[PDB]
Amino acid sequence: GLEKTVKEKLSFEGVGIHTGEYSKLIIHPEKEGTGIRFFKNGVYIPARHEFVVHTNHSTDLGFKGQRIKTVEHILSVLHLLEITNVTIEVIGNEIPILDGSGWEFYEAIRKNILNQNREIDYFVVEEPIIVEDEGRLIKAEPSDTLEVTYEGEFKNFLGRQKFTFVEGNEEEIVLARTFAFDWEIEHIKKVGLGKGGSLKNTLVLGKDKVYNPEGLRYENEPVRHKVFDLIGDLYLLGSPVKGKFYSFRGGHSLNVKLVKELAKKQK
Ligand SMILES: O=C(NO)C1(CSc2ccc(Oc3ccc(Cl)cc3)cc2)CCOCC1
Ligand SMILES: [Cl-]
Ligand SMILES: [Cl-]
Ligand SMILES: [Zn+2]
Ligand SMILES: [Zn+2]
Repeated sequence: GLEKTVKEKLSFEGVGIHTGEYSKLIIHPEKEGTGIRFFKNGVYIPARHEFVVHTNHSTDLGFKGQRIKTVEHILSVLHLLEITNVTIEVIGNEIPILDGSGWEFYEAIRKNILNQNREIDYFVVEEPIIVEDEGRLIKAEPSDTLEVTYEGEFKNFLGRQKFTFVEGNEEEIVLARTFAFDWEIEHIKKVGLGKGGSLKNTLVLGKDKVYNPEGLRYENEPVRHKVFDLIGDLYLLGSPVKGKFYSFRGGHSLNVKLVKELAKKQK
């Protein structure tokens, strides 16, 4: 497809799920060859794996003392829409979580796409690779289309679930929300995270219970969300990606490990 930017500046704002602080974003159009980058306090932070500074419970980027938490959801939306040139100006320390999904970003950006003059140079996975960490595994292999499967093995009523995204089915993952298990919330708070988390932006589950009165958006909403997170982390390769991926229990740390291995291989 063609390289794309946005037709005009787009703004979003709200609390961040980890910092609990209110932040604002301004998405700026950019010319061909710019890539996706964040901008904070005069510093440009490219949306690339070299700038990752944290991967426990979110993917965070930094450069020159400026950090931005929780980039995975906005990057996943930009990857799905194949927006390739944009500056995401952040006034604050984290991307707003909004309702926990990519919906508000997706609906706004999709109506404001500007096609540009050259075609995208995709990051094309050249050969099969497997990355692993303590029972968690991610495999990547060649494909002319982006295809991403996530399989979960939950320690509650959900049990085993799998979901596969293929191109054309973007609408099936952009409404799936971030989620948390009630038994894990104390740890998240104790490590200085989850300060903005609530039932308004997170699907919270117990061993048997669903805390959210509105329930699940889909019976497999958590694995749809994990596919969505992986698509955001894959955009840290620095170009939209063509490959077939399978993640068994992967999280941001393993997703970033895969990206760094693929980037090294194809240097
Ligand atoms: O979506 C994600 N990454 O993008 C995950 C974020 S984990 C995460 C867990 C809990 C939090 O705080 C909360 C504190 C209290 C409440 Cl009531 C609600 C939430 C905040 C964050 C989930 C999928 O696995 C990868 C990590
Ligand atoms: Cl941690
Ligand atoms: Cl994680
Ligand atoms: Zn932790
Ligand atoms: Zn997420």
